[PDB]
Amino acid sequence: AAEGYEQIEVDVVAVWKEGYVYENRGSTSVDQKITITKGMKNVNSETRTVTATHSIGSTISTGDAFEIGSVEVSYSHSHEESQVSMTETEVYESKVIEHTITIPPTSKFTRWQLNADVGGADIEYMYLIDEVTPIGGTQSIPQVITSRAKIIVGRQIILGKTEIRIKHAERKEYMTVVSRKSWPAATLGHSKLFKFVLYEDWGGFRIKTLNTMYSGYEYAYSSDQGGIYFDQGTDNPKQRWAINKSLPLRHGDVVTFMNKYFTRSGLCYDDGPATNVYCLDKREDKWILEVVG
Ligand SMILES: CCCCCCCCCCCCCCCCCC(=O)N[C@@H](COP(=O)(O)OCC[N+](C)(C)C)[C@H](C)O
Repeated sequence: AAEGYEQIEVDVVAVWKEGYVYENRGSTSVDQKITITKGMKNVNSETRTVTATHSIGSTISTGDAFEIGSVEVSYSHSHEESQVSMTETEVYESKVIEHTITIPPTSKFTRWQLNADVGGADIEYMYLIDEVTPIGGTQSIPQVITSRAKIIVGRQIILGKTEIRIKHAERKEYMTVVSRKSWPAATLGHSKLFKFVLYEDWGGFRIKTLNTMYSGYEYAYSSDQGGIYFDQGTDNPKQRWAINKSLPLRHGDVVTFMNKYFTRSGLCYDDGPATNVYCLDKREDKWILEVVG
């Protein structure tokens, strides 16, 4: 939808449910109260980005960040095929609806409830249909023909090609390359000139800097003392990292880089003497990946 994002339509799991049913076996109308809440359960409000609980085809894997642009369902009721679309402002809103009803004599009122599981997100009462039929008379069961959703996610980071920036989530600072002990060393900064390229091989992920002052020494790695420097490409697991998120990596992803040799140590911030980007034991700081325009 926005600069650096892509909208993808995808098939979603939608289901009807008898939301409310009142069987008026007696003569004259009887009144009861009923209230519903149309919208997504446990909406963050501070953000519309939803992390996945379960998959959505091949596009969305678990733990992936997406945004629901819309949800579209096609339903067949009483031999009458129609369809309803739910805009983005409707899914992330908690719309509360309340009202009493007077059911006709010797009749069964039915309010069918439609819900959606768009990658974990439980959109309750997407739609409803108030069907009323006499007691005994076979009512129509609404079926789902095609349930789909339009989701926004972030441009795909093509490994070994797309140039990105690796920002600290908490400090909102970019990871830069400075000199430390005559070697390229990682440290936080505000400069948006420090770009990187992510690779992946048998040994894990690699972080190739494009801004090394010592040419050739360009792959981020953890030393034995814990600090982060850049070295020439080798099969050394100290320059290999493990990302918590599943592939593919997209723009705006929030990830944690865990070293492959120092399996319990992860890429983090630590007020050091010369630099502040380290790879320390029992530490798993979050970093934001973002594509350059
Ligand atoms: C003239 C003489 C008159 C006397 C003659 C005798 C006739 C009497 C018989 C009348 C009985 C009618 C049947 C009773 C109505 C049942 C109501 C019902 O089934 N519906 C439920 C539907 O669940 P929810 O809407 O809560 O979904 C909640 C969904 N969540 C998971 C999001 C929370 C609700 C609670 O109400």
